[PDB]
Amino acid sequence: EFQVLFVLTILTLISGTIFYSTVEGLRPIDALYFSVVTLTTVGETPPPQTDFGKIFTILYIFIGIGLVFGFIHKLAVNVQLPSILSNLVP
Amino acid sequence: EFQVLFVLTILTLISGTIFYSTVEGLRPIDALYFSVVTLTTVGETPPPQTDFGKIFTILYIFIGIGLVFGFIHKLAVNVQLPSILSNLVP
Amino acid sequence: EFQVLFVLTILTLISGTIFYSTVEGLRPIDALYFSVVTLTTVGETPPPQTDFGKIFTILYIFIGIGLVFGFIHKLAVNVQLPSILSNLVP
Amino acid sequence: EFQVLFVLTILTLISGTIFYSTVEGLRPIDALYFSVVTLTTVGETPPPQTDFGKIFTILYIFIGIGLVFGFIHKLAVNVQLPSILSNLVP
Ligand SMILES: [K+]
Ligand SMILES: [K+]
Ligand SMILES: [K+]
Ligand SMILES: [K+]
Ligand SMILES: [K+]
Repeated sequence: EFQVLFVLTILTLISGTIFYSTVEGLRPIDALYFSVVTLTTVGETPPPQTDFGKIFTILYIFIGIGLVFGFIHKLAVNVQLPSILSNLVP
Repeated sequence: EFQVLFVLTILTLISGTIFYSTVEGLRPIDALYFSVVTLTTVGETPPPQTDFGKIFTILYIFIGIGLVFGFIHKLAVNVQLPSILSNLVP
Repeated sequence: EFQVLFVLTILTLISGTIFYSTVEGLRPIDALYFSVVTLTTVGETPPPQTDFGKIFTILYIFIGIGLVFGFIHKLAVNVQLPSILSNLVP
Repeated sequence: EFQVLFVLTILTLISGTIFYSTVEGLRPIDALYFSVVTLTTVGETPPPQTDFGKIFTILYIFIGIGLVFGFIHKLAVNVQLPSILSNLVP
């Protein structure tokens, strides 16, 4: 489960990184950052400057948000929770 | 279900696109982008400049957020999930 | 239920409107807009300029987000849903 | 439960405050504000300027969001709810 969600999220982020670095001309790290803050809905970034960037962002959000949060929801419940939960056992 | 949510979301976005392009004077693509990042709570955009824009955005958020996420929640569970889930069957 | 959540949300927004208009010197409409985009996590606005603004925003977010989304969750399920749901009956 | 979530959230915020004040050179209050708006996904702030800031923010979001919202979810259901709920008893 966690393994699959991790892969799907990585591929989704790779796609966004490639898109934004090419169309918006961002350095890879910036393109990945943009992709990440977009899909987690944090949004700490100014918007894309090109229409392609805007259209892709619209579609990228609708298709990638469900996945990203599904992953986050498992990362904290099936992994981070026990780590400290089972650790809460005297 | 997915069909209905898709329609309600499209109409909600069309309304926002028409509103922002008229009142804020944005090109259609920008008005749609603004509507989308607003309702998905991504918020990668500077705020509206007019009071009408601000008031509408306030109301648009409260009335459209529940719908948009209801749609996203079905798009990833009733459509995108199986696509890869059933595909996870040897 | 919806009645109570509506009141609690209105009071929460009134408080934020009064705070931001006084401490950040924003016109009432702007202070309300800021309060709304903050609590719905949309965040389409530059940050407060004063330390009081920042500290209050930190606390305002933790105390008001649960309430605001509880309201939104009822506004779309107990009110907006049937309106179109029962209307989906031939 | 609430006690544990409160601690984990405080430590998560302390870490972010120390990181951003050191790497991005922000005053402590600004570093805490940035950490808070990032993890609650409010995002009312311009992005970090350094690559370290961006990389850390990416990881900080994935590891801290689940926790922060788990805390918020308990703060409004196990604490703020009754306060007004039990108070709704004639
Ligand atoms: K958000
Ligand atoms: K959210
Ligand atoms: K934002
Ligand atoms: K923003
Ligand atoms: K946001």
